Amino acid sequence: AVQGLFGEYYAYAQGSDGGNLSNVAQVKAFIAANEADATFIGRNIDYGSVSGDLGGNGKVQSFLKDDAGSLSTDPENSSDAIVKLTGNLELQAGTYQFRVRADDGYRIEVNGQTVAEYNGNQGANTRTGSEFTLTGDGPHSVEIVYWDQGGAAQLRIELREQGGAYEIFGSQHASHG
Ligand SMILES: OC[C@H]1O[C@@H](O)[C@H](O)[C@@H](O)[C@@H]1O
Ligand SMILES: [Ca+2]
Ligand SMILES: [Ca+2]
Ligand SMILES: [Ca+2]
Ligand code: NA
Repeated sequence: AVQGLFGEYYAYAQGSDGGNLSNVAQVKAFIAANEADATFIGRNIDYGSVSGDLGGNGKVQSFLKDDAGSLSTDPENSSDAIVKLTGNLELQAGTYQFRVRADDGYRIEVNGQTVAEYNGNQGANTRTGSEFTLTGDGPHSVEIVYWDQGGAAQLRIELREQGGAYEIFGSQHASHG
C-alpha cells in the first residue's frame, strides 16, 4: 500500500467536450468515459490558488505544489480541468468530518455516501461537510472529484475526528494500492 491518494487529472475542452463544467454529475460522466491525461499521488491536499485556469500552461504543476513531482506527464492544456483522488481511509472506528476550501466545485464520498460537496462554480470558499461514522469493516473507500471551470483554482481539504482539530488531508489519513 502506498501512502496518500491516487490522483487523476483530466483536461476538459469547453466546446469540443461540451459545455462549461458546472456540476458533479457532469464531471463524473466525463471521468467515467475518459482515461486520465496524467496521474499523480496526493500526499497533502492543499493545492492552489493559481490563476489563469488550472488547465493553462504550467498551471497544474504549480497547483499541485510538492505533489507535482509525482505527475506522470505534463497533460495537455485546456479551458477546464478535473481532478479525482481515490484511496482508503487509514482510520480507526470513529466519527469524522471534512472541511473544504475550493474554487470551483467538488464532491467527497466515503463508502459511496456523499460527506462533503459544493455542487457548482464558485470563487474560493470554505464549507464544512457532514459528520460521518465509518460503517462496516472496510477498507473505507474515499473518492473525491473536483473541477475548475476556469479562472482561479484552489483545493484544500481538511479532516478531523469529531471533537478534534482539523488537519490537512493526505498521507497521514489515506493510502492506495
Ligand atoms: O464567477 C465566479 C468565480 O468563478 C470561479 O470559477 C473563478 O475562478 C472565480 O475567479 C470567479 O470569481
Ligand atoms: Ca500542460
Ligand atoms: Ca469553462
Ligand atoms: Ca475557477
Ligand atoms: Na481529451
